[PDB]
Amino acid sequence: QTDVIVVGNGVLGLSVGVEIARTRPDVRVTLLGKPARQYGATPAAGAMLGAFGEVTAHALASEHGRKKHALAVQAQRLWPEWIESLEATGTAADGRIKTADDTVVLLNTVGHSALDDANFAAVLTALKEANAPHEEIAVESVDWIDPDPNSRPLRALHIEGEGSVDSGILLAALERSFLQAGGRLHPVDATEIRASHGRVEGVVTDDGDFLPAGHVVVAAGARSQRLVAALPGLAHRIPRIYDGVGVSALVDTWDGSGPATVLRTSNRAFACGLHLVPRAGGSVYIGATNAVCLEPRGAASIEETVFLFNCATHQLHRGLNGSELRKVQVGSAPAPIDGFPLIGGTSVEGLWMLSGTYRDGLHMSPLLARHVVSLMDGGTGVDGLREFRPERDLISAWSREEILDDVVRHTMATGYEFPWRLPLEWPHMMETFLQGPFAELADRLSDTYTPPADLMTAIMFSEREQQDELIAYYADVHREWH
Amino acid sequence: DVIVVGNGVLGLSVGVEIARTRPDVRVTLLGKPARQYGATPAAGAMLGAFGEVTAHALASEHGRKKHALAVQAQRLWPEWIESLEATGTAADGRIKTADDTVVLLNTVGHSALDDANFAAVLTALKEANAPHEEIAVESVDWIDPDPNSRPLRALHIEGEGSVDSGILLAALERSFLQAGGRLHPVDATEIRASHGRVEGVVTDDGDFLPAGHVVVAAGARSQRLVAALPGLAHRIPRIYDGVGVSALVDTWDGSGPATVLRTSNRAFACGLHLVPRAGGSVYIGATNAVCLEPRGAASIEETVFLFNCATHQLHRGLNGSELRKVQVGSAPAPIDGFPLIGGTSVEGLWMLSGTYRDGLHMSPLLARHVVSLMDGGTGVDGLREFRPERDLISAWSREEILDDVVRHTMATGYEFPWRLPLEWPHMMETFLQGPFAELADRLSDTYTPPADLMTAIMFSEREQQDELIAYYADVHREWH
Amino acid sequence: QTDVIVVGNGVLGLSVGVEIARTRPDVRVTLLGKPARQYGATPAAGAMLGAFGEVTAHALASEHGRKKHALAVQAQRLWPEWIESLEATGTAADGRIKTADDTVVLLNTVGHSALDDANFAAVLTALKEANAPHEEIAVESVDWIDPDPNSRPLRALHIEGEGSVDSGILLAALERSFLQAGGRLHPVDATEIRASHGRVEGVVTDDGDFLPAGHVVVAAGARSQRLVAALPGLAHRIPRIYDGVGVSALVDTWDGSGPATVLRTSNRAFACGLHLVPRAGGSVYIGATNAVCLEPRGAASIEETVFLFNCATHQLHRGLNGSELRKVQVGSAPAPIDGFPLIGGTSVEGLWMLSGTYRDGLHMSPLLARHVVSLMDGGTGVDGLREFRPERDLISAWSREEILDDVVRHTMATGYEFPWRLPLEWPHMMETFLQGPFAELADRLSDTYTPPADLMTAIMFSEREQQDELIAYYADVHREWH
Amino acid sequence: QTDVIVVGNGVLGLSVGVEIARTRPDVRVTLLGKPARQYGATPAAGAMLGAFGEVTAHALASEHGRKKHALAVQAQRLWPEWIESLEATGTAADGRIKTADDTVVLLNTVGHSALDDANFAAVLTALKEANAPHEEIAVESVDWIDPDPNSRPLRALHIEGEGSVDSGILLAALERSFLQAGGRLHPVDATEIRASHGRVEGVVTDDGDFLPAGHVVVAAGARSQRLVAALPGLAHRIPRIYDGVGVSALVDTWDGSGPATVLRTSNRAFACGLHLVPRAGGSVYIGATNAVCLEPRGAASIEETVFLFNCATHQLHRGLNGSELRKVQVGSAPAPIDGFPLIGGTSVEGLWMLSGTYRDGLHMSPLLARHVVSLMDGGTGVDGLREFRPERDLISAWSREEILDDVVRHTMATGYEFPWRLPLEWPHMMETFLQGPFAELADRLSDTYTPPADLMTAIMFSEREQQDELIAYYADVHREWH
Ligand SMILES: Cc1cc2nc3c(=O)[nH]c(=O)nc-3n(C[C@H](O)[C@H](O)[C@H](O)COP(=O)(O)OP(=O)(O)OC[C@H]3O[C@@H](n4cnc5c(N)ncnc54)[C@H](O)[C@@H]3O)c2cc1C
Ligand SMILES: Cc1cc2nc3c(=O)[nH]c(=O)nc-3n(C[C@H](O)[C@H](O)[C@H](O)COP(=O)(O)OP(=O)(O)OC[C@H]3O[C@@H](n4cnc5c(N)ncnc54)[C@H](O)[C@@H]3O)c2cc1C
Repeated sequence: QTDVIVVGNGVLGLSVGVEIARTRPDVRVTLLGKPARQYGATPAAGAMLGAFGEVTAHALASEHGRKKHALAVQAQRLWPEWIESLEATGTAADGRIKTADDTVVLLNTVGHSALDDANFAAVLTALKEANAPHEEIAVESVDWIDPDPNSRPLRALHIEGEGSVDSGILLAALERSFLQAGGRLHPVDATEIRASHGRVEGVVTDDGDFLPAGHVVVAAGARSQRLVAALPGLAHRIPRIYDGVGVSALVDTWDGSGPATVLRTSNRAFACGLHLVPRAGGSVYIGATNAVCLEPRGAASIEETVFLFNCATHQLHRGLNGSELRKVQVGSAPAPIDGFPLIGGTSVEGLWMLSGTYRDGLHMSPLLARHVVSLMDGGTGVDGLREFRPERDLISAWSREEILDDVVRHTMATGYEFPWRLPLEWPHMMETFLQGPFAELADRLSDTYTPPADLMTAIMFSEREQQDELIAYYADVHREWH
Repeated sequence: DVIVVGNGVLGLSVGVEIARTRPDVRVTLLGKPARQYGATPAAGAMLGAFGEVTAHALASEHGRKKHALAVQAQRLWPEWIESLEATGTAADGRIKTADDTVVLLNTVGHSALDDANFAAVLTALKEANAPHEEIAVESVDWIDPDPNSRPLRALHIEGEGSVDSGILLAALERSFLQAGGRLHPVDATEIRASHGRVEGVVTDDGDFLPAGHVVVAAGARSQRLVAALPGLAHRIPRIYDGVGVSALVDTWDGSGPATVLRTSNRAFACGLHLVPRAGGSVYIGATNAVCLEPRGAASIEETVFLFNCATHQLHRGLNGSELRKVQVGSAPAPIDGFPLIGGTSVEGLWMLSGTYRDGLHMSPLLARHVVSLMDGGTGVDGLREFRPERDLISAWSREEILDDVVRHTMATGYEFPWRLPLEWPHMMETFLQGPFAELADRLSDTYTPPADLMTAIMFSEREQQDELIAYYADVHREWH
Repeated sequence: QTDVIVVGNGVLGLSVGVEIARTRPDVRVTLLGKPARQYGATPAAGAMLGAFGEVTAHALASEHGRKKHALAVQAQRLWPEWIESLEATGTAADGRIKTADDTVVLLNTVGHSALDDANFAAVLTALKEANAPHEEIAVESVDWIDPDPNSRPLRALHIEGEGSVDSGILLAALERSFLQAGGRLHPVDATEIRASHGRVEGVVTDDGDFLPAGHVVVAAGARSQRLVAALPGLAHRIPRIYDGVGVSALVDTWDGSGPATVLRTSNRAFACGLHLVPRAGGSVYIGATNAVCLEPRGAASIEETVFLFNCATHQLHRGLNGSELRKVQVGSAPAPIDGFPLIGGTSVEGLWMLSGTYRDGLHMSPLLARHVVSLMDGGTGVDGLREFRPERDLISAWSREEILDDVVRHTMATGYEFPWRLPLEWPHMMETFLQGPFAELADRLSDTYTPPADLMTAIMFSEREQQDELIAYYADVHREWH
Repeated sequence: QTDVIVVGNGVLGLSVGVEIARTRPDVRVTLLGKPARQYGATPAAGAMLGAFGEVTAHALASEHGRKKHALAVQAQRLWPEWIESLEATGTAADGRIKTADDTVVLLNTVGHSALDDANFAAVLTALKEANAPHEEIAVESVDWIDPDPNSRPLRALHIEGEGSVDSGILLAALERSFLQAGGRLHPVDATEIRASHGRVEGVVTDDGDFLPAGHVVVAAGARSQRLVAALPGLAHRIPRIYDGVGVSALVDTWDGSGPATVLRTSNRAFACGLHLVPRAGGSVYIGATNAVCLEPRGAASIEETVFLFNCATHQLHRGLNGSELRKVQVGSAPAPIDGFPLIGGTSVEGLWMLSGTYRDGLHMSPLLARHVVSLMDGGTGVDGLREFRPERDLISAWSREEILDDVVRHTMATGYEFPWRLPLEWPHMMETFLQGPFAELADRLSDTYTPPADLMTAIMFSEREQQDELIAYYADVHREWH
């Protein structure tokens, strides 16, 4: 066959499906996945087209982080034409994909200085380096916000051409554009990829059927590694992906109003963030908690919903307090164990992977789609996506020392973001007594690999058995690659 | 031919008792499976009698009568449950979720409510010779509060428990069908009557159903439906929406308490409680807010307040537990604070509504009462004051209500709990008294809304206040 | 006699004493007052040489306020030579009057946006209009501060040539400079001013003695009016002066360190402010609460000490938490009932008044001294200080409406400055329910006069009898002047 | 006559001085110490005559603790006659020593359940076992208190015949009674005790003089050991006494009122406690913080004053917020390194010690005085005070394991007593991460001795040099006694 199967019906699967169908009208492109989209990140995303807004001091302090940021800047440049090309297969009545053009980043004191002050400076620096249109503005000039004075921002940063989409209208427009270009939707799940003599044959589905193909693209979010790793000798060659459980909410505003821009903070403790994405029809999206879980989870915790609502009502708009909760949304950000995406070719001919995009995969989608389509066509794709090839040794983007400083900082930030009220001696006490146990965990896990902070905290508070299983995993990966 | 309008616990309870007692007569029950604004699905629910006692309630004749009826209702529940589970099988689930209740006293609230109400509960238990014990907090199973939010006193009440409201509704429907009842899943738009007699009910699909008996148990919609009939607009007390929020939570470890865990009733009939459920679930409730217009969704504030209280005052483990569902229902909130139970001036027209925050518990007693009246009996003796066609009851002086509304307002602060400069509470007490006194005087020379409704009126639009002055004036004309 | 008696040994008394003795070597100048300085504002002041730092939006919005600011800029220009002239009468071991040259103004969210944001903008505006040397700086570049992250500043403003003095070393240097110029210190209190046929004869002291003079200058701070008002028909001709009771503290720092600049916020609720003034020898000054009292009070309340210490440890330096409290200081800022100073001549020949300087009298002292000395010598003194003649109808600088908005704003600010944690509906509730009672008090007090906000809140929470006595006072003043 | 010198003018010195002068008309008794009473615990104490009020679960669980409680009950029986005998040397105008007969113990949730709930139960148990007159009462029936509802007590306990004295009037009555019985007050400090051939010769004073005597009693509070340890080979034979630095305050109440009983909580984190002791003349005493310091400190920290005032205004009476602060008091509770007093004879003939009474020495004073005076006369004194002889190996009353559990519990209690507001996961996190570092400190300090919790926390947060000096001290004590 020259037949192509895309495994997964999130934004990444459908984006790659659309680019393949449009570029090869000769070939049959079939996309698998069910309308339920169980643990789907895409439906739970607002979503922000985050590039400059996603900048942290920590990210920009590694080579691997500066490459990710560069790819996000490149992805930003594709969004206007990509949206035009998707709305062109529909009519006015289908709804607009774009919900805002611009973003305001707010700096308030409801957080750690060591994250929020460092990250605001890093965002300003990255905007100036990339010659992006932006302005530091008076907080008084930010429309709509009505924070608690004790939670108010004292600095604000307007970013032009960094906006948001309605993730639901984007999915509808992707499906529509996929069908329009000759794509076929088969609403079942893949259970197994079949390959022999180093070549893909096709995909077994969960109804027992077998679909033949010479090209399989895996974009099954957090299930992508488990699916490819079953193939011979790949178990320790594809980096593990965990579930980044994220909570968000849809709220009908007291008066039907909403902001004209995205409103956000910089990224906060363990990739949690506060943002408000505008929506049509008197709705706003608020997000977003993040927690790496070693097993999948389909429901918000009490703590996640309380923290999200408390931050939005104090830091963005007190009017949200009396506003109607329409929906609490939960999705799994695919969380790669080495903190970097899995994009491109495998050692198996015709087998491609598009996954581990964590908290910015929706934003990257048009760039990642174009990259994989160029590779499949004999091209080189996008420069700088080379380090993120799916079949690799675990990347070490930071020293153990840098990560141990980060995990303690982020731990303390869970306190300052609450915000807590404690005796002034207690924070220094906890900083000192956290360092030892995290240093001991990092040394015990592996001599060579260190999990990034988001994952290290989940491991710190996991069962002894789960820690032991990870020591074994890290050891098997060292054997395979050294 | 009997038509019951409404498919809540009250409608179905009366439907079941009619169908079982008069196999001769044809009983049709209206209402849709969606149960829009339905209180019953959002209730835990507690079989609250002693737990529902407040100092304020026990200080009026009307309050002492309500409490006595709640004690009487408690005695019916064991046989009523047995009679409803008997029409089903093991796989249908158990209606009863706990036999006993623990009342906790903590400092996350106003002394003027929580301390007074705990004493009142203890007093009422001793007066009724009810089996109970003040116990050491250390001996309360399961709870794991924040030390700063922990209880220092606890009260075990035997034979005051809880039901799964969802399994009760399923068992009522099933028992109704089994006794010959007919479920027609549409809403009533209009009651038809002429020459002082009910003819039947127009449905929202355009149809007309004839009957010589109509029982209105449509919760918070009950008055709006009967008040359309000639000269009844100012003879049936208004019912508003007591919007209540609760939640279903899957516990971190699948565990749950063996008893109900609760505080006494708090600001504006809000309360904190945990009702056990089967299958590693717990129910937590319950906020209350009187709204002049219906509302079908929880506010952010309601969800945050409910979750914050449960995680700090009951169990910190609930913080990491999975939210399965946020529930919203309308407690039917009668403008004079008392239920609407019994006959009208229109022959064959009965009303069963305005049961606010205890209607589920009362349901078997209220059902038996209305069925006895329909059969030519006298029903239950002290339900007489609550006949639906009446002048607005005045159970409290204006002065008592103005003290209550200021106390409850201050309690919204202490229940948060707030942290403010120590001069600010006394400042707010002084500056709240004037505006509430001015509102009560402006509303009517004779009627005073109870606190729960007065705060909703205080913060409503000028037009909504003016419409209520007109309503109160028209009721004075009609009855004096 | 040509003899001069100065009644009062605060900065104003001693400053005028020094300027009289130096300008008229012919005349005998005697200065009364005890070393205890009971209710003395001067010893309790840090003190800041505030000009740009004292700017508020409210001040810059009136003609009266723009004049006060201009006088403060003029006073600033006198301080270098005035200090040189006072240190010249001493030796190396006497210590330095000047403790800092520069001031950093900090903006944090531990307060009302309606005061702190407006006042920070007003300071920046006034600096730019005057072309005064200043820089908005990164908070990270502010030396020494170590705030609680949740209480930290996000903006900072360096003002060159706006500094501080040790008020205690200034008093010692003024006494010494007074003696050096021929002055006589008589350490007793005046009980009575004696006058007949419209001329001063002298002063009865509290030891029973009588001192004759043809010139008496009253600079007795908050006691100044009570002393002159006892003279015939003057009870309702000299505006009342109340006690602005202010609390500050001297702290020995954990490590002997201190900041090189003044550190301050803009003025806050009811003229409270948060500041740290450097001192020699491992000490710092922290201030300063303000509360108008209708009766004098010589001791700090619990609330004042807790509020002062809580603000300094959270907003300036957590190290102050473990630092040793050396002294709690209480002084009476002389609070004139119409909000303007009492400077110059009376209807009684040879009777002068120098008082009602509230919260800036130390900074103004060299200008106010020179002004009164020029008037006594037949000159015109400083232009624009003529409006503040002590014998006057109560000035009305603000509409009743402006004052009622101010008092409600400042009342709400006591909450945000705490800072309080409240349900989000409660602040709007309190704003609404405060308006009525303050409007009712203003109407009941007088048809013509309105007390400024700082005094109105003290009257609101005073006894019924004290309110009634003020209605009578305001009525008697209307009779006297209309 | 034979010469006796008492070194120290606290309650213990003067109590022993009074009993010697009255009992031994043969001997000439001179008592040293200045009216300043530098670091004096006695002037800073309220003070409560604590017996049942001082009971904790920890105390009642050891033989040593049940003995201390029994001695406190015995001391209580002496107070009525002792007061009668001291007031008899004065007149009506000298003031009453006794300020209350009864005590109310309050239980609120502003603290750790593991201390406050356990201690309230232990007090109730001890009262019932002794058949002591007491009643658990309704909180509504407690006179005077007006707490913040969120900080209010939910249980209260009236104890009859457990009261309080004005420590200042007790000191004045002791001095007066000492003079009346033939005692001599020499207001200077001892610098050195002189001894040769194993016998005391006398005392060198800080004015250079030498006073001869055959009997010297050291009751210099926290200076007692430093003074005796200078004598040959005694540096490691007399257990070190550190400074239990305690802060209290005198407050003039808003309305001149006060409670008729002592109002207290049980003892809280590191022997801090909250109490109100009635005083004459519209004053109340509030206390009392406690912190073991390795060096003396004569001034309150900001933290201590804020914590004391915050607890009293919220938990006892909101009226104290607007009340006038008259005095912040600091004293050194003599804190023995092994947690037991130093009472009786040394290896040096005529050298006695009466010290290390920490937080209950004022209550014990008449019993301890009678004991030492009986020993000096050839008697046996009080049975069970013999084990507290000053020249001893450090006592080990508690396992290392018991102390490590206590220090973690008390550390957590500093949080709950604040009270803090934190995310709900944080307290369990802090409990886990505190255990290791305290266990590591205890192991490193000595193989044999473990400091009690109050001292262990001070050592944990001391300088490396101070920890090393204590390892050396503990090692030298092991050498000396094994
Ligand atoms: C959050 C919450 C918690 C509570 N907890 C408790 C508790 O623990 N214990 C307790 O005893 N009580 C509790 N209550 C109170 C109790 O739920 C109510 O008092 C009682 O259930 C009211 O019953 P009802 O049948 O009158 O009303 P509902 O349950 O509201 O039933 C009325 C029904 O009529 C239907 N309807 C409306 N209009 C029409 C129409 N035109 N035609 C046909 N049908 C119509 C509605 O859809 C609805 O299903 C609680 C209430 C709330 C809100
Ligand atoms: C804040 C606080 C509250 C307390 N509350 C209570 C309570 O309610 N009830 C209770 O029973 N106990 C209480 N105590 C404990 C009690 O105060 C002490 O146990 C007791 O006062 C110790 O008496 P003392 O005479 O040994 O020491 P101190 O009272 O310290 O007296 C020692 C004296 O010796 C002097 N001195 C020092 N060096 C020399 C020298 N070289 N020569 C001469 N004199 C010297 C000192 O200046 C001082 O005056 C409290 C303690 C504090 C600090």
